[PDB]
Amino acid sequence: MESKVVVPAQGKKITLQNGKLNVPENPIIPYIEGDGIGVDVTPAMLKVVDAAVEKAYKGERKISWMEIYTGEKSTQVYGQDVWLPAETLDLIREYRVAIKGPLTTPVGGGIRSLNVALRQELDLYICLRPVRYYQGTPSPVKHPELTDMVIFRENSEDIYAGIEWKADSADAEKVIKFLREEMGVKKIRFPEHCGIGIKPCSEEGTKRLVRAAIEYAIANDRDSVTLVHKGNIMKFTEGAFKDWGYQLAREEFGGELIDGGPWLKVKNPNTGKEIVIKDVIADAFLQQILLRPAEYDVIACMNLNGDYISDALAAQVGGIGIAPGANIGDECALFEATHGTAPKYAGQDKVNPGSIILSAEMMLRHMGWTEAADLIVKGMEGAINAKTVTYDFERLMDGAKLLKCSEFGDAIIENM
Amino acid sequence: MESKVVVPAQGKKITLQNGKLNVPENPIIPYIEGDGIGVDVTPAMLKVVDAAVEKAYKGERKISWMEIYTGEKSTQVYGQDVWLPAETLDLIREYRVAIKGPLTTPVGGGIRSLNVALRQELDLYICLRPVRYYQGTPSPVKHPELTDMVIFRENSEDIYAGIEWKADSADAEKVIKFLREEMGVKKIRFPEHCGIGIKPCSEEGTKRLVRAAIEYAIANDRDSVTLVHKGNIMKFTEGAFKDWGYQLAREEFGGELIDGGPWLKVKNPNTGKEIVIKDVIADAFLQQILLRPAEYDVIACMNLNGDYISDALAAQVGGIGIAPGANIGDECALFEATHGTAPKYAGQDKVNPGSIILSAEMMLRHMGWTEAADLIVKGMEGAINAKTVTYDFERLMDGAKLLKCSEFGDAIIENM
Ligand SMILES: [Mg+2]
Ligand SMILES: [Mg+2]
Repeated sequence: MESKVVVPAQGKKITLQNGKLNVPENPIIPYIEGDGIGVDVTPAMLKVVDAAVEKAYKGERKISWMEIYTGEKSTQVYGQDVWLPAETLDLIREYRVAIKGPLTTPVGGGIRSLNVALRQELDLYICLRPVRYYQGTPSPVKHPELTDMVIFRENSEDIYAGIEWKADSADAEKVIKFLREEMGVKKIRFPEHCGIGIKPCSEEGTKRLVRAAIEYAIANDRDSVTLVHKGNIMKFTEGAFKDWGYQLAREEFGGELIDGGPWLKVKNPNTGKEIVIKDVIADAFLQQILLRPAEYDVIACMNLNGDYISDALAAQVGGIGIAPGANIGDECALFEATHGTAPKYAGQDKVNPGSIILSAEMMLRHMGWTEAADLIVKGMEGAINAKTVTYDFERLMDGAKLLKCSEFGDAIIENM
Repeated sequence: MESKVVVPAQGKKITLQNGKLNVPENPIIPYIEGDGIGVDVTPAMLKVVDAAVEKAYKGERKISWMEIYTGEKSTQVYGQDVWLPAETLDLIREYRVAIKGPLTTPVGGGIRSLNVALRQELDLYICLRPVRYYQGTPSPVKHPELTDMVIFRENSEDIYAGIEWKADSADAEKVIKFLREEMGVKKIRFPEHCGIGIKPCSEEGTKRLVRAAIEYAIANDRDSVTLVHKGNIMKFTEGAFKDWGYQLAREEFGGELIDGGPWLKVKNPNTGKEIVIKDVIADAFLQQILLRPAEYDVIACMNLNGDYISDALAAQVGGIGIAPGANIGDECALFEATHGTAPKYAGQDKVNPGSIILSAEMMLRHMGWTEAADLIVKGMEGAINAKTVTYDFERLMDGAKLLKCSEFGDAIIENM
């Protein structure tokens, strides 16, 4: 079968030279519509982004959107069982920057998360999830405005590697035999009818993630980088991550001991600000983000903890449905709606397009088109403050004007 | 060296017959003082518990406390490097019910968590952490009163098994070689300078935990049991836990499909109430406890997720320092202060003894001395409502009378 992707007539491919993006005034940007409500949120995103771009650069710049496939629609386009075409992986890497709506993975076919598949296949080792409060957002906590963090979640290793064997399977038995007999393992409480999973954490995987986190704090003049881990129980994976992260701060960024330790100060080479590098045990951290959110800023953590932390933080600022996210690697980046596919509402034009729209904001910023990105943030802030919102917000507040998904995209534009 | 434990002259040992505790009117109860602030909170607990017992049973019953050791004090008593004497394990199992202050594990000697050691050595497979709101407690959320859950955290397996090898170690290389060469593993992103951890989840470990959770919901007429897991990524450990938990509900408790699934209804054989058995993915759950706390009740989950969930829930109800906890097995039980040792305040009589006191409440209830247990809850409720509290609470409120740790124990008694 031939590619069903149509490369835009007008439009030029973004290139990368010396680790820096070279973006034309007419970049071709691949986008995956997304399953379920992607059908509602993606069009709203396309419209909002084009407006921000038009408004910021007076027509001098324009994105040439190119639809690519993954998920249910992909099976619809490329046929039964083509959930993630090789061409989509090729195209994202080729065009450098892309965006996607939500995706779901089918059950019953032994297929692993398509979202994780994209991340791992493309080596997008940074899952970047910034979490801030938008004034006017109905929140479950008393002071959501104190929350302004940026999560750098390691995206290529940890238990997400997908290395595991089913209880009673011959492989699981093989692995357990090896562990008990050759490794001398005596700690498996119940070796029978036992599932086994492997959790890897490497020096290189950890340092490239933390390096990106510290560079981000420097580039954005943030106040601190917190290494979140459960190293007191998992000494060689989680504790190693913490150790390697502080070691990198010291080796590459001149981090030096604060008082008697364990924290370090890294001087911002551009503002002279001293960035604090510290660490918090993961369970305690889930308490600290609620109790002393003002003390945290950039967070660097492993894959699973980051999955939990980003979800917990989004919920607390009332942002469960408008949380932006990006998956960034050294050769390309994939921005994404971070919520689910909500099939019950799909096609109804009712869900909140705020998440994919703020992911588009991150995308534009990544492309260096910061004026367009600032217009989207400004639009999002005014629409929400205007209390002209979608049902998920409206139902939690008084005096709100209920808007459809499409209408909220307009409201964002009306507020740029 | 001879035991330094002194068995109480008066006092009788609790026995177990047919899985049911036989508690004398003069039970001997072992207690570990605890490191750091254990020095402050344990005496307050001893006094409060004796008062509740005296008041409820008019002198007919009385606990004969027996001090046993673990932690820093143990090295002080039994000598260098005796952090957890074998006799403490023997005594807890022998006397069936015990309580402990906080403990910390030394770093630099390759010693694993002493708290986890106790749990695993004694096969206390249930970590029971109930979380409710006490009116008057300063909380970070708007509606903490909506939170009333009971966490059944699996305590014997998961990554807590302590099976791992250090990056670059010969064993780690040995394990990785085996994985790639004999198991055909290709998913380790960076096989060099790579730490490896093993995560086991068995049918028997999962079912005994979930069985206890469902029996608790029945015995206490709770509304539902939620299986929390990240089975969409960890199919054979976390997904297996979810599958085995629903299977047990069906096989042993007559659970039957609700609507089209996946939830089940289990009829309370004593109240005829239908208990809902459902499940939520772990990251989403950390959002749900904040956003729709009223929809959750008894929670059954694996070791690590339970560590996170219990911490997150305690923080949200303003209970970070008064959260009770118990470690229960088939032959004995160990109740515990659930906070840290806070050495900076140790010996100052200033920290909140509420956690170990509410763990003592759970202890008394476990012994079937529910009247005494109800007196402690009543005392805790009146002291907190009276705004006569320790600094950790007082500093967060207006119009509070600041009390020392010892004085707050009195306030609890004054309110029984
Ligand atoms: Mg997630
Ligand atoms: Mg914990």
